Amino acid sequence: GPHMATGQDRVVALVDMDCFFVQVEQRQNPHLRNKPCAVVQYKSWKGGGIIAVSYEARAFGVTRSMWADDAKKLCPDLLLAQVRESRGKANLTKYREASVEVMEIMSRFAVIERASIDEAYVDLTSAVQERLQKLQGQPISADLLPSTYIEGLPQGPTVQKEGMRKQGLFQWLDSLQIDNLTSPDLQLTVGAVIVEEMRAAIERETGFQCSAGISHNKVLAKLACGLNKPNRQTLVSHGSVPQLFSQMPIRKIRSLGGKLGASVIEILGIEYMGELTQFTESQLQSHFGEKNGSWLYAMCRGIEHDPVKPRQLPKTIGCSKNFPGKTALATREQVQWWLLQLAQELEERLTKDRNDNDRVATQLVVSIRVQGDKRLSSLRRCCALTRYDAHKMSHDAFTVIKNCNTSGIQTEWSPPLTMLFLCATKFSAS
DNA sequence: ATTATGACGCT
DNA sequence: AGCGTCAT
Ligand SMILES: Nc1ncnc2c1ncn2[C@H]1C[C@H](O)[C@@H](COP(=O)(O)OP(=O)(O)OP(=O)(O)O)O1
Ligand SMILES: [Ca+2]
Ligand code: NA
Repeated sequence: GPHMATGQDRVVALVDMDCFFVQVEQRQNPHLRNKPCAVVQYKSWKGGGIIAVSYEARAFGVTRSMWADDAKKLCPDLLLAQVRESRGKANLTKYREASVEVMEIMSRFAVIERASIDEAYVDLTSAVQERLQKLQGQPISADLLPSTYIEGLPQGPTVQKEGMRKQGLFQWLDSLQIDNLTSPDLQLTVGAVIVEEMRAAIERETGFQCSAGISHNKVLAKLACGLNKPNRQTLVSHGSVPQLFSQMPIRKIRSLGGKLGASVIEILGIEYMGELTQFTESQLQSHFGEKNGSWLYAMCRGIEHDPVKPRQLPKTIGCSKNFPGKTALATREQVQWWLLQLAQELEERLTKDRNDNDRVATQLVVSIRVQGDKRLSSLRRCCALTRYDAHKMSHDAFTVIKNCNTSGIQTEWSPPLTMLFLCATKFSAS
């Protein structure tokens, strides 16, 4: 009853760029705009691997992970942009730099949590309170929400997409209590008005379009964001949760896409998020552990407490390369040359990072994969990172891995290595 | 022969 | 510390 928390204490948004690497390439090369197009890395092996796909190309069935030669079978006029290659490896600098452009804009509106190269969570609780004071009980016009969907509406007693959207928006606004400054639904709505403003500023200042979700926590905001992509934003209210979750496959909720979600399904014999409500908190803790159990019990009711962490910069800076099949590194000289290639890219990114962000990394993590292991990483060792110098870092990386060499011969490397990875971590202010 | 990242939980 | 999970 009156003591039952409803998880309506915050307004949180998740903003995610549409087909991000594709938009970066389309901005740069206008010939790619408004066309079926994809971004690919490498090219020699089956035309390159696809990492991003424009919405026009998705209509033909083109997807991430697909080889470009295969994508062309579905979409013969597919256009391609290639990721930059430097020092013999893919270099993602252009996209990291485009990401900073977007993140700096978002940061004008509120504190953000950088969730990936093209996604940030925003805690808007404070900004909403403020805007509510300016409004002074004044109603919110649909004109302030020109790209917003209200999940679950319209409902109750036109056949076009935009007409539906407006009908739902109208029902939502018609029902709002604008007189109550602490109404969660009102707070969400003001949140959405602010996100429209953030999304317009992003598009104006960078050319990039995005989608967004607005709800009371990160998981719902993330789920909401995906409901109406591209170039749209979706509000998911606390009230919309029972119907939304009633047919929502468990794997769709962030963190349940893998083995834990599979076990929730198998152990409990259910399919949808809403079905979770029938288990006690202790039942769920008994199957999935204390932390997961509590999290599930609240989450299936639309409640989650994970904070938007104040962090705009990545916590680690890493460089990795696979050496598949026949290309696996089998000689000491090969291993040393590639460690250097990786180490040079890392030095370049670290030096830039130190000048930009007033910090220095203090630990170097080195990770390899050996031919045969099903696991992505086979071994991980750390050493001190005391100077930003590529030759030193590559020398140290070798030292910590060289005893992995099974070969009795000095010059040979066995088993051959199928992945090398260098990562700078443990930053300190400077 | 997906590849290149990046955050966080467990012991 | 080193490994695993989950994500983009
Ligand atoms: N598995 C991956 N391997 C390499 N790069 C990836 C991978 N997944 C995503 N990326 C890169 C390319 C994407 O443009 C960018 C953002 O990813 P993501 O948000 O999942 O898709 P997207 O932005 O391309 O399309 P969407 O409009 O569906 O969000 O990160
Ligand atoms: Ca995206
Ligand atoms: Na994303």
